Amino acid sequence: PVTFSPECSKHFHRLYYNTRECSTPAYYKRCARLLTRLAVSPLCSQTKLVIWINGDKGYNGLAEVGKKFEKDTGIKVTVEHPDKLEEKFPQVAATGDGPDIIFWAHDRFGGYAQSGLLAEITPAAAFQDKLYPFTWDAVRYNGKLIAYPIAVEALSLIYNKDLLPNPPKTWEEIPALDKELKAKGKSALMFNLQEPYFTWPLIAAAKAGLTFLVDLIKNKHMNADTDYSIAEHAFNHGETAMTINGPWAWSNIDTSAVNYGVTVLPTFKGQPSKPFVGVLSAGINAASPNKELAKEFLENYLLTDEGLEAVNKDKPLGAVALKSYEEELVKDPRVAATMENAQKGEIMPNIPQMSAFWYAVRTAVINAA
Ligand SMILES: OC[C@H]1O[C@H](O[C@H]2[C@H](O)[C@@H](O)[C@@H](O)O[C@@H]2CO)[C@H](O)[C@@H](O)[C@@H]1O
Repeated sequence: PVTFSPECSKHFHRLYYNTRECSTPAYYKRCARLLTRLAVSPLCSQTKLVIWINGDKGYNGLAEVGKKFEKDTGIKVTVEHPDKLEEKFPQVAATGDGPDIIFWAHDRFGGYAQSGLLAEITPAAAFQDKLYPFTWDAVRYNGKLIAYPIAVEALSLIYNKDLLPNPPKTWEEIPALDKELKAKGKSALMFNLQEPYFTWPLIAAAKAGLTFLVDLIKNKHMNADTDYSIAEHAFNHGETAMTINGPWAWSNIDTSAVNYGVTVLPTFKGQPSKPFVGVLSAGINAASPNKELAKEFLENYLLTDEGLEAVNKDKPLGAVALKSYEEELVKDPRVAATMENAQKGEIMPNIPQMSAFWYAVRTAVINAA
């Protein structure tokens, strides 16, 4: 099954009947030239959906869903994961270089929608009843829905059970636990310091929290240069007892054979760690020629139990926004911890200046080194 745009036939029949060069035998060579150029042009290629998703999510699982959508409709589906896609998209979507569907945490999506780059989505009232209502409220900008909520991500504390059978309950006791582990050739805690998404849970429980984090670097309990790749390698080789990450990382820990748990983030000054909750969402490019087709792949293929499961087997989503699948998924204790850290945190805003917010928080952490 291969589906083409209806305009390709229209252009092709108009090219034959309406052309003087196709009417008389003297000009049949021009007629063939013109028919050949149209035949190879993009308009007469098979209709495709391009999807952008971050390279740490289950794009391989998402693509199997796309191959089923192609088995049922002939609309090819191409999933890509270009780097820094949340910054390539606004530079590229007005022209014809953007995807038909973009996946990102709901917070970048306000800047896009204010710039007119996302189409307003049209779910039925019945379809919306299948998702948790606080997730629709996150993908709403100026009273308009601008994306489909996929998953609810929050950071969790992840600990190696062989090195720390009981994870700490407070941040303030991590120095003491580090001194013990360092004697065993280990360390207590590594996590990505280069992304403010990861430090904010501690800053938000602002002056004293960033201080404690700085006093952790200064007392040699952590390294200022530790980024995502450095922390995951240390944890997945059992060189550190705790890390801070989200559900996407569970896949790589299963293969390393670390006996790991997932639990609430430790408290600071007696209060819960308040991390930023992002709703992973699918937005439809306002420059897409197949907006309606993108609505059907998302409402009828992805956002069903089977579709979310095919993504989740690749890289776990954590807690999904679809109620039917979250009542099952939440029996898993890892997802329960994620839902606990989401409860005790705050959902991030989707203002257009959010990007500048993040720049400020990133730069304040780095320069505090
Ligand atoms: O670095 C700040 C960052 O925070 C959030 O991004 C997260 C994202 O939600 C997760 O999917 C993870 O995979 O990537 C980021 C952390 O490295 C915001 O959504 C994003 O706008 C912001 O840049």
